[PDB]
Amino acid sequence: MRCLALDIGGTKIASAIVTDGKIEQRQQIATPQADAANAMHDTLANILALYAGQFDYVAVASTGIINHGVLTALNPKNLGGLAEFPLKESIARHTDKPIGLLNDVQAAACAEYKDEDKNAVQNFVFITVSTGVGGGIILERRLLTEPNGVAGHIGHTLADPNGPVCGCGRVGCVEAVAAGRAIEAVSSQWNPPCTPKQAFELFRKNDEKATALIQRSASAIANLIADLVIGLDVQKVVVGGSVGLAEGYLPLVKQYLNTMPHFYHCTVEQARHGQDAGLLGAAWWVADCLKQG
Amino acid sequence: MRCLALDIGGTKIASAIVTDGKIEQRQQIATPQADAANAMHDTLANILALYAGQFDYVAVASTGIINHGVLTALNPKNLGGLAEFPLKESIARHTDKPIGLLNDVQAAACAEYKDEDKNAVQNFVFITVSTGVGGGIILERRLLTEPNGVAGHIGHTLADPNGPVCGCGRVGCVEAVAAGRAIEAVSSQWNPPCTPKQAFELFRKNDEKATALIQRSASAIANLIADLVIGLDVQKVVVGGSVGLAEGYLPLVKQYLNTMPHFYHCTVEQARHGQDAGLLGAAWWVADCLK
Ligand SMILES: [Zn+2]
Ligand SMILES: [Zn+2]
Repeated sequence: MRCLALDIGGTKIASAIVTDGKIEQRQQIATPQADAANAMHDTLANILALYAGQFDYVAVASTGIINHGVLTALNPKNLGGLAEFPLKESIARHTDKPIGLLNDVQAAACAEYKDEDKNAVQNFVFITVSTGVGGGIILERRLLTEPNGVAGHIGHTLADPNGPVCGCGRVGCVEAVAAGRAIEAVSSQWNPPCTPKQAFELFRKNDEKATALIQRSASAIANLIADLVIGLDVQKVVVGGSVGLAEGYLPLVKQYLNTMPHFYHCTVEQARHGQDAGLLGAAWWVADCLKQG
Repeated sequence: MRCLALDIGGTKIASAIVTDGKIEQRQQIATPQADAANAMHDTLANILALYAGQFDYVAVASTGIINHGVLTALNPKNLGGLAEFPLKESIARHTDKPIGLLNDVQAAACAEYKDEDKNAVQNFVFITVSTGVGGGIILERRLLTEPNGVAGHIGHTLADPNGPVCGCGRVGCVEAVAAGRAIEAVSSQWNPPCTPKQAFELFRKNDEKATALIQRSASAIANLIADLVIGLDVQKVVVGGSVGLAEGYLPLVKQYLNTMPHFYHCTVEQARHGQDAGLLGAAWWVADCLK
């Protein structure tokens, strides 16, 4: 089975043929910015032409939210000229093979899940802690995507009803307490200012103020994990992203989780897939859909 | 098909034959307390005899948690002598038919979902706000139960990291700020003491202190609903229970929810099934599983 996988990001569009989880014929180009909507139709025409006859199906990971084949977002302006872009329709102009679309965190979730023992692990959550907090949720071995592609936006679940206002407008989201943006909102105000990277370095040197800031983030992620375990019977959580993978961070998350009653505990491990997670995860998911009907 | 439906509670065991969603031969007995574990094997044998040959399958709703046919709980001591009771095995002694088990809030969820237009509503949550807070979660038209029957315990998701300690041991659960037990933990300390029922009465008379207490509960339920909408793409939430159905409560929940950004919104409405929700929901779910 030959998959044309596309990974459409904020800056780069990666494309490849994926066969048996193996990547070939890589290309990377800039995500259209000038006349973005018009330009994207051209780009997609170009990509599908370049790979003509090379694929049995198309799988597309994209930042934002996929709502019935259309690119959208909680705040649509974060996508600029691609807000409400008719992604599946534009690709279908150029091929009659099946086309599956998911968002980039859902694709990364699938990349990490494909290597699991599916008999042992059927309820699985990927959390990325980066500039923001994103998630992808797999229950009974199947990714949650219906009906409108929003499932997995667990960065926007409540962390503290007295916490800061989130970028989305809700008071106290996980993302407003735990994300890199949230760490930098505090560390940038220090005298002198520090980046999140510098805050982590001080944390590893036992600076008490920097430690408090990292603990604020890690404890919020621990409480999200506990919610997922008790609300959904999640069995395993994998954590990635620049903050999620920072040295010392996941051990702190797991320390907070383990202080809670035993029925909130689950397997928590670091993400193992890198740049190609979107291509591989999207390819795995669409094939899974097709195999299942 | 003909369903023998059992609803096993902390005080009463109800049984009945359910066919085409209609109940026949409703019977109700006391939940065993003396020598409870031994006694329950007898009770179940008695019930299976009374309805012998009248059912194609058995469906059992129970308080607590169903883990691979065993009756359990987050704190199994809350079940007394029925902790870790081998429920499915005990019933299977007396019949060869299929047996499905789910917990009582999950069954209530299915009772409310059964009447929905399932083309339009596939992601559905039932929340009961009573002495505690419980839930049942349906996604893509199917109830969540795997692997260990815990899914839906959303009363133990976080409401406030600086809130009270929950009965389960976690700090700040929805249940520890929103449930009737949490309302009473505050109203019982008033001078003079008040019950939640009296707190609600004062709330409806614009007593500011009682209003703050009821608002604390409703706001926590609203934030739970928002978490489910944004985390799971839930389309409808139905709220029941003595607190949930109290006059003026759900309007207050919907008022807090509607003040959040619109992408947290969904349909929120009162529970419409009563005492038979466990029997009817369990019968519907097991039939749905049988397909
Ligand atoms: Zn938010
Ligand atoms: Zn709790």
